[PDB]
Amino acid sequence: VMKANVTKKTLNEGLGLLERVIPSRSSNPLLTALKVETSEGGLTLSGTNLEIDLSCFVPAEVQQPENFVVPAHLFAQIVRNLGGELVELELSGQELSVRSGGSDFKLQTGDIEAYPPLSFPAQADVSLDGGELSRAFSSVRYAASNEAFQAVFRGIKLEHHGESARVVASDGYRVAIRDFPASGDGKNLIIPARSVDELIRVLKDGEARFTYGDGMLTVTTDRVKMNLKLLDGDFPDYERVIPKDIKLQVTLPATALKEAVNRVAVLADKNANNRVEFLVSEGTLRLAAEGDYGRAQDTLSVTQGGTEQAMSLAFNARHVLDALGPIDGDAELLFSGSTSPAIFRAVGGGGGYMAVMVTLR
Amino acid sequence: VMKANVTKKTLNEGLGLLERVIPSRSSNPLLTALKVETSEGGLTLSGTNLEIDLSCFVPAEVQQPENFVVPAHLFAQIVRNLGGELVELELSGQELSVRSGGSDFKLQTGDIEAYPPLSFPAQADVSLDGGELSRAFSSVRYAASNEAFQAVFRGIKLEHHGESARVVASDGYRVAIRDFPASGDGKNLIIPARSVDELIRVLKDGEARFTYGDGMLTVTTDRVKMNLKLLDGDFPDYERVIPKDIKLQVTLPATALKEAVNRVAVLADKNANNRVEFLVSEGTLRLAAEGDYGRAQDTLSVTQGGTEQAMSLAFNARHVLDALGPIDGDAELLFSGSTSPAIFRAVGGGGGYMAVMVTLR
Repeated sequence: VMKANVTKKTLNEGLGLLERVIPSRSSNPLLTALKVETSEGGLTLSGTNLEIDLSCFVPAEVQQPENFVVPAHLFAQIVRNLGGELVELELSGQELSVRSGGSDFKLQTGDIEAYPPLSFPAQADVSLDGGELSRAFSSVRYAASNEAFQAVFRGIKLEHHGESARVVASDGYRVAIRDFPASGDGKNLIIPARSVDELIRVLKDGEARFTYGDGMLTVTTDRVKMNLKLLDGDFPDYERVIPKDIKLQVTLPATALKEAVNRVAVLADKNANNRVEFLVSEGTLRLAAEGDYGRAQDTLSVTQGGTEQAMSLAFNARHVLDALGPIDGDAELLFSGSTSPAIFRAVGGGGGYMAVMVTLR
Repeated sequence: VMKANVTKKTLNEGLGLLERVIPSRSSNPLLTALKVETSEGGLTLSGTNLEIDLSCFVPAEVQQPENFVVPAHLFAQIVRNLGGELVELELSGQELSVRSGGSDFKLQTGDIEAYPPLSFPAQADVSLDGGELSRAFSSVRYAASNEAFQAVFRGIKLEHHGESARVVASDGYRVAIRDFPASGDGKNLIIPARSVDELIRVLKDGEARFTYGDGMLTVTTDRVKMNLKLLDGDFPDYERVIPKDIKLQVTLPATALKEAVNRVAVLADKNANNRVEFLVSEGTLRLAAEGDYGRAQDTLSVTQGGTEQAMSLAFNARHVLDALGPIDGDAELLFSGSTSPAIFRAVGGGGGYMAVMVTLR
């Protein structure tokens, strides 16, 4: 019979990744299954949620390899709860045995013949660092909206520029951009935002390889392969909504600003777009909000420069916090005018991140 | 005008206790309010959820003391978010100012005149150690059920026995008991289980004083005063369901047993009472469960004694884990028969805790 010896730690890692993708509930009885393919070198764990496919390799010693399906979440739970560090798998008839020390678990297996063949192409069309790509994704993802009229804005654009690459998200008004190092000569892609979320969960430091397909992308890392759909169309010209006529620059500690926006926003009305006023004057930034319960003000010392010495602006506090999220150390706020867009970034644009914010009307 | 200076740490502690009791939403507009009473020595924070009343004293420096009401959760949230270590309160008209460092918050106060006078009687009728009482409560609370036919079983019985006291909870079948040290003699009481939960949240090491009332109890500690209802009726004779004829005793590590029951129970049927089979023989305990998805077994080494050398029983795994919760180190399991009740306790009954468990049909 088929028998495999595998490390619990490694099997846990793979199953943890797959259980977050595979649905726990479905009217399709096989959609909740994990497919396990065995060969000499180890186990390949795979599944789908119909928007992405995921495969993870787990090194193992296997005899008499055979493929099977089991309920993904139950199997992950059983393995997690096992006491020992080394796991024995055995497949006999329609029963998977999962053993470690005094523990002996049996799972009924499913209809492997009815589970779809999942194919992951390998051609290394582009290569970049997965950690760089993941942190870039995480820095811009908030700006994409599934509800935008333009379908393209529901995804994240990836651009290649030789020695570097860029990811961009937007709703047509706010924009988030992060530039990062790339081994870079590839094509522009638009990745669905929910697929970026899955990518973030699997990418680690080290090389990530892209294989281009027809309306799809395959991303391969150390041990993981993921299929995802790509959006059609050209991402819009976001450069046009980035302000270049800056009148006022304010520099201040990022953490103080985040904590000040957070605390003041509690008194903004439940829905007047979480309104927060920014008043720059005399080397200070005052934040103000007001609603039915009361009113809040917080005042911060800042360094200010430019052709205006004072400015009053209104922003969605939640969007402010979204935009500031990736900024650490000191923030630089660049204002084009009291009712026109602003840029938030780290000092000098260091790290490659930039947010464009619109004011409330 | 009224003005108070208070440490943020101490104000946070008091507000944290009150916000747990005061509802965050109600059709009664004042029920969600915190009452704040000021005097020279500090602030008294009070409120109600209609089942309990709670009052907490926070030391502060106050000028021109005056009372007011404010929304409890909003106020607690504003204070938590403050950046500095000192809070300044100021009351002018219907506006409470809350200030720390660069932060200045204004809250609209409510109709203090329409907030009920809450009264906390002081007569020290009995005195117990709050830490002992809290740990006893926590050891038996799980056994009480709000869904029991007999209203008395929805509460926790407190019994006085001179230098010792006892708390007991039950659903008429399972029983949890903890004996603990008591300072002098008192009245037997039945405390509603949800009020025990609130008491657990406020009790600390040190003295807790009881003031008896008509169908109610007031508990006073260093920090707080709490009013709660008491249940009427006679707590039933739980002694009669405690097995006296023990045939088999097994001793083993409580943590190993908890982890084994937990892992095996995953394969019990979604509702056959979380069935786990216990098989004792030849110095081992084997746990087994089985359902539609598969089957599980775990085996543990135990020490064993008594008139029977082997026994097979079935238990609700959830009730097993409830019963083992308070046991640290070695657990002693005492069986009266394959389908009659069992006792779970620490070695020798040490610590004063005992659980009585019924078997499944």
